[PDB]
Amino acid sequence: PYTVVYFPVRGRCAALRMLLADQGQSWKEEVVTVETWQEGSLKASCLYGQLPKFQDGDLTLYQSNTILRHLGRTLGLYGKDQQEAALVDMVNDGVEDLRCKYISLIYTNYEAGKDDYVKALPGQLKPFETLLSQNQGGKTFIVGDQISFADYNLLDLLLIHEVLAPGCLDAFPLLSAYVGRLSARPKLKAFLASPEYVNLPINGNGKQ
Amino acid sequence: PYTVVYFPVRGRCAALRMLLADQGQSWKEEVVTVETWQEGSLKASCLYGQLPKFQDGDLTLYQSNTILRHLGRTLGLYGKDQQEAALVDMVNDGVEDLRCKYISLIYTNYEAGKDDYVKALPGQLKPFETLLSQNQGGKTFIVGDQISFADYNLLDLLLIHEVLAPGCLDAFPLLSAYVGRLSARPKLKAFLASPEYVNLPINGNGKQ
Ligand SMILES: N[C@@H](CCC(=O)N[C@@H](CS)C(=O)NCC(=O)O)C(=O)O
Ligand SMILES: N[C@@H](CCC(=O)N[C@@H](CS)C(=O)NCC(=O)O)C(=O)O
Repeated sequence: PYTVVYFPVRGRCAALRMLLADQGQSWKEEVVTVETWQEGSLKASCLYGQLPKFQDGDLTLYQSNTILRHLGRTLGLYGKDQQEAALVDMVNDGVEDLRCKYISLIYTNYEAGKDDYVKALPGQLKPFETLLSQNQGGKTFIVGDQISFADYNLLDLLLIHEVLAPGCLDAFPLLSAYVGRLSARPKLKAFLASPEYVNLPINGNGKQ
Repeated sequence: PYTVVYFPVRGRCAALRMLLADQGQSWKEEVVTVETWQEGSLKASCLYGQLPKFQDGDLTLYQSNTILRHLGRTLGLYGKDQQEAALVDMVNDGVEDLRCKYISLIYTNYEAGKDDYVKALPGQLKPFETLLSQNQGGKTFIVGDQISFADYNLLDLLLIHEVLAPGCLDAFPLLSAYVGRLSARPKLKAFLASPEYVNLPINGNGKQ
């Protein structure tokens, strides 16, 4: 089946977990403590010396976006055709870009850079609002009329930014509605309310 | 047909260009000067306010990796099956990770951070050598026995690092052979020797 090896944080596994849960998939969580990580052996065996590590049967994957694309490809959450698959990629790459900036802030200069980051946020979120406006008036998903792996990734990005900058989505009616809508999907809603998700910190350094 | 809108640099378009050329595809280059960029209108119309911008018929794409995956998907350079597609993704994500560090060095702190970056290089390259060692002894491609978009992306990464740190591939027989082998592919070889490629700077700030 599936197994996700990660530290006890939502971080880069939040989206793939939301995906798995919403899609009714079963998976095993192999929690890696800082102690175990610092020992060195596990890290050494990781392709790029990092987590998450994912296992689908005997297929071992690394890279959160690889895991997302894999599940998307195998679970049919990658568009209806090639054009949509490309658009799904375009959205995900955008999410990744902002996620990297977020991570940089959180771990590199939260205190000094938070204000600047927040002033810049609107411009970083606008693209997704625009994508939504061009897709059935933002009444469905980020791309096409079926959910994709990019949706879960974008939803997580939006959720964590809501924590970082409460109200940041107020200026974006489509994104706000979108978040409320996806969060309301039965299985996802249940997962987001579970201790499994709720009792895990967003990041590893206690900042958010 | 195809059209790539970018600044007159290899940068993030080098891999997709190598791909297009090696695959015998025809494409139009729409060069964007710093003057034109600074005007503001073009940037404003770009989804994430950045280039490259790519056009395939009336399909407009943004994000270099999206373009790479799109061409890979439509040109059959994305693995033979889902398992390979995932591995191809894992390689590309790794390449992207190192490319971001490279770009950060080049534009953020070349002078002060070059030495540290270079000492760290071996550890950053090892994963690709390992991937090669696990795939037909590195006699073929990065994943499987057919070329993928990740190959062009990895090749570019290796080529630019050779310029940054001459000899960095000496400790890696598989990567070295791999570079020599792919660079020898007829169409690619011709492209790499063309003014189109040769007379374009690797980066926009003149560093490399
Ligand atoms: N590009 C990778 C990044 C992975 C990453 O940054 N992993 C961090 C935690 S989220 C890690 O393993 N840190 C431990 C280390 O680098 O030693 C991905 O998307 O999975
Ligand atoms: N994640 C994007 C990054 C694009 C990017 O960084 N573009 C730069 C040049 S390589 C740019 O457009 N700079 C101009 C600007 O940001 O205003 C991609 O992979 O295409």
